[PDB]
Parts: sequence; structure tokens; C-alpha cells
Amino acid sequence: ATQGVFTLPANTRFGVTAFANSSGTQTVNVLVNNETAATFSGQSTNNAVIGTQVLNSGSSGKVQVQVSVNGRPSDLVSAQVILTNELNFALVGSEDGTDNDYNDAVVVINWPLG
Amino acid sequence: ATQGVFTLPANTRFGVTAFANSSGTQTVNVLVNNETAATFSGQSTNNAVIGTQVLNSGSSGKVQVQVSVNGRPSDLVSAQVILTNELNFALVGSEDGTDNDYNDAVVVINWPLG
Amino acid sequence: ATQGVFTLPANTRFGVTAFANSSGTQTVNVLVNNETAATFSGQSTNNAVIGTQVLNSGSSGKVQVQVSVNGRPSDLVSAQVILTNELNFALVGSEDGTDNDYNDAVVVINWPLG
Amino acid sequence: ATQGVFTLPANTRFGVTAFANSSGTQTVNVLVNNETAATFSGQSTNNAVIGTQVLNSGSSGKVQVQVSVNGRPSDLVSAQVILTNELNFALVGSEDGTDNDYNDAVVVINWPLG
Ligand SMILES: C/C(O)=C1/C=C(CO[C@@H]2O[C@@H](C)[C@@H](O)[C@@H](O)[C@@H]2O)ON1
Ligand SMILES: C/C(O)=C1/C=C(CO[C@@H]2O[C@@H](C)[C@@H](O)[C@@H](O)[C@@H]2O)ON1
Ligand SMILES: C/C(O)=C1/C=C(CO[C@@H]2O[C@@H](C)[C@@H](O)[C@@H](O)[C@@H]2O)ON1
Ligand SMILES: C[C@@H]1O[C@@H](O)[C@@H](O)[C@H](O)[C@@H]1O
Ligand SMILES: [Ca+2]
Ligand SMILES: [Ca+2]
Ligand SMILES: [Ca+2]
Ligand SMILES: [Ca+2]
Ligand SMILES: [Ca+2]
Ligand SMILES: [Ca+2]
Ligand SMILES: [Ca+2]
Ligand SMILES: [Ca+2]
Repeated sequence: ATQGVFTLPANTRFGVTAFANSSGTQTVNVLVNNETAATFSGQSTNNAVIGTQVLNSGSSGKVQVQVSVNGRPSDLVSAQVILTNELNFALVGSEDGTDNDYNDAVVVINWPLG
Repeated sequence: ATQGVFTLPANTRFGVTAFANSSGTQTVNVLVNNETAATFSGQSTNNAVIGTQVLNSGSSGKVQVQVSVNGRPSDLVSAQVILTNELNFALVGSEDGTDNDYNDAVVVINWPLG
Repeated sequence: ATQGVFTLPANTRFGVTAFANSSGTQTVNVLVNNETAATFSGQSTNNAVIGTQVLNSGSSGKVQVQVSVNGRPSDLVSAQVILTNELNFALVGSEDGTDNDYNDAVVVINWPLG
Repeated sequence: ATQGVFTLPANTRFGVTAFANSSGTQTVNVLVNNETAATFSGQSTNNAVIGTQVLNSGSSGKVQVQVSVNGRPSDLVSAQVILTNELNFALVGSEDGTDNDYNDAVVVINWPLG
């Protein structure tokens, strides 16, 4: 199944934050309407924040997260959770190797803001 | 129901990260086995990452998040999600006012790390 | 925070199914647009399905679950989960007593159907 | 990533319930410790409960859901969500064709019971 693709309400600000947990340098690309809108890159085995940003979901509301390590695409896992019918989290884990901890880059998208 | 309380794997490092979205200054306390282990604070209506820290869940694994504004406790919402039977997120929203957006402080706990 | 309230896409069919795990008879009311659209009732300590039905979310998409036992509303917990950006679960637990297992009536709403 | 595999607490009763939404007859097999413990089959495009049963997670706690149509495995998606640190849902969707609604068989596992 496709992973890392989310439909947000149109024209809505959202936060995107990435953490790293791997020996490999993580490159996280955030697409809005199929065009790159943010890119973060960093290396940590201690959950360091490698980027955070606020983006707008635009007319389509389509947001996609991609993760790669030295050009090799990571396998993704994802889901969306909504609390009290208001607060949204779109969550992504990724695997760059063999251990299947799926934390090598972790990406959190949250909305609404403000 | 009780919210903002999570049983983590014992003795395990986790990330805890807080975001602010309110005119009120947020204070987030993170308790491990009923003792304050981290405190974050700030004021943003644009999702500022007011704190991020790596903690150990300790012998019992009990982690609790509390949020206050002006010394008054915010109302909390929470859940835990697990992806591919291994990647964990404990999620908290909080409300300091009347609009019920529940984003006034948002807290994300993630494990495993490394 | 309010629990058991979900905004579905408008005019969309959804499944609603209730399970019982309590000494007490559970009555589950499913509201669409703030009117009771279905009622289930039964008693089980073995997770019996006490009702299942397909409903339409109607023009507003507002769906609410309420649970009563022994003449008093049960305390509710809830969340919505979306898998692969397609498959939606709106989940409700409820507590009629003191043990806080929150399974006394469990309600699962799923969409889309077909 | 692997989907449809969950680790439950050992020796614990759980509910498993399957719904169908496809022109194809769904076969749902629920494995405990790698051996089939329940099986449900049926065709519906109206979310019929093609089966619901109480199982015990046994010594290993390992539960896996498999879905197929006339022997051909469906593609699975899954996640687990925990409410108020106690109430557990393990969720599975599946796709037997090309439209990616992932509702062709929907399986919900819930615990604790009683
Ligand atoms: C092909 C490629 O890039 C790798 C990198 C690793 C080491 O493994 C990576 O770093 C370790 C310190 C762990 O965080 C592990 O989860 C991660 O996958 O294995 N394969
Ligand atoms: C106690 C205290 O400081 C407040 C501030 C507000 C205004 O409301 C707060 O700020 C607004 C800009 C919104 O983000 C709103 O969701 C938030 O609840 O109400 N109470
Ligand atoms: C292998 C087999 O039997 C099928 C049936 C379909 C048609 O598609 C199936 O039925 C339709 C009515 C929709 O519910 C669709 O989501 C489902 O995938 O595709 N493959
Ligand atoms: C048999 C018992 O019945 C009621 O007391 C429930 O609140 C308990 O959770 C338990 O199911
Ligand atoms: Ca890894
Ligand atoms: Ca890792
Ligand atoms: Ca607010
Ligand atoms: Ca706010
Ligand atoms: Ca109870
Ligand atoms: Ca009970
Ligand atoms: Ca399908
Ligand atoms: Ca279908």
C-alpha cells in the first residue's frame, strides 16, 4: 500500500518536523501538490530535529513525504490520527537498512495551527 | 477518562517534543515515574518547537504529560499509535481557552530511538 | 474534551458496529445530524456484537455515539485513524463503572463502504 | 513494511471481527502463534460482518491476519491504536483489486474483553 501520502484540507497551514535515528544521513522531502516545498537533511542517532517548517497545503491539499539516504529511497510507514475530531497528526516512519525499527527518519505533520 | 498518561517500555529512551499554537504562553511538564523530568515553555501561534528532549522511561515506564497556561491546567486529549508493530507515537493535544482547537500545546512522544 | 463525535464526508455511507463487555446492558445511540439514527442494545461479557448497521452521514456528516448503562451515560474515549489515506476508522470505548477498562461498549465506525 | 502482524499480551482474550466490501468473496484467516485460529468467508458490498469470534492470544501473543480472494492474497494495511492507555484496537484493511479503497475485507481486533 502507498505510504507517506496525506490529504489535508485545502489551503491550510500545517507543521512538518523531522527527527533522525540512524548512522545514515537522512534526506526528507515534503511535496505539496507534487512539487517540493521543503527539504531537511541531517544525521543523528539521538532523535535530533533535522528540520521543522510551516507549509500551506494549497488548492489540492495533497502532501507527500519522501525519505532517502544517499539517494536510496527508504521504505515508509504512515497513518493519520485525529483527536477530539479536531487535532490532526500525519505520521511517517522510514527504514534505511535491515533492522526494521522504522525510526531512521521520523516525520510528524500536524494541523491546524494557530 | 485520564489523558496524557502512557506506559512505555521500561528503561527505554524516548523523544518528547512540544509545539505551541496559542496567544497564551504554554508550559509543558513531562513526568517520568511521577517526577518532573523535563519542562518546556514558549509562546507561538505558528507551531514553534518550544522544546525537544531525549529522556529515559525508567524502571516503571510511566510517562505523563501535563500542560498549563497562566498556572491553570489545560484540558488534555491523547492516544498512542503503533506502526508496523514496532514504531510508537504517544500524542497529546491541549486546550487553554474556548475554541476547542486542542493545539495550544501539542506534544509528541516517539520511541524507539537510535 | 468532547468524545464520540466525528465529522464524516457528507452524504457517505458508513458502518457502525457495537460490542459489549460488561455485566450491564449497554444502550448505544448513533446520531446523525443530532438526531438518533440507530439504537443498539444488549448484554455480554464476551464481546458479543449487540448491533451493526449501515447509515448515511447525511448533509452535515456529523455522527455522534452515546452510550447509556443502568440509566447513566458512560464516559467515552474516542479517536479516528486513517490508513493509506483511504480507509477510515472512528473508534469509541466507554466506561460504565469503576475499573476503567473502557470496553463496556466498544463502537467501531468504518468508511467508505462498497 | 510488514502489515497485519500484532503482538498482544500473552494468554489474553481478544475479539476479531471481519467486514466485507467487494464483489469478490473474501477469505479472512486469523493466525495465533502461526496457526489458523479463526476463518471467515463471504461476499458483501454493504459491510456485512462475515465473522466475529473471541480468541486467546496464547503463550506467544503473536496474531496475524491474512486476507485472500479465491486463494490470491490481498494487499494489507494496518496499525494499532490505544485509548486512555488501556483500550486496544488492531486494525487491518485490505485491497483485492485496483481501486485502492482498502475496505475489501476490514478486520478489527480489540482487547481487553470482559
Ligand atoms: C543501507 C544503509 O544505509 C544502512 C545503514 C545501516 C545501519 O543501520 C542504521 O543505523 C543504525 C545505527 C540504526 O539506527 C538502524 O536502525 C539504521 O537502519 O544499515 N544499512
Ligand atoms: C489563558 C490564555 O492565555 C488564553 C488565550 C486565549 C485565546 O485563545 C488562544 O489563542 C488563540 C490565538 C488561539 O490559538 C486559541 O486556540 C487559543 O486557545 O484564551 N485563553
Ligand atoms: C479478485 C476479485 O474478486 C476482484 C473484484 C474486483 C472489483 O473490485 C472490487 O469490488 C468492487 C465492487 C469494489 O468494492 C472494489 O473496491 C473491490 O476491489 O477486483 N478484483
Ligand atoms: C463484568 C464487569 O461489568 C462492569 O462492572 C464493567 O464496568 C466491568 O468492566 C466488567 O466488564
Ligand atoms: Ca533502521
Ligand atoms: Ca534507527
Ligand atoms: Ca485553543
Ligand atoms: Ca490554538
Ligand atoms: Ca468497565
Ligand atoms: Ca468491561
Ligand atoms: Ca478495493
Ligand atoms: Ca471495496
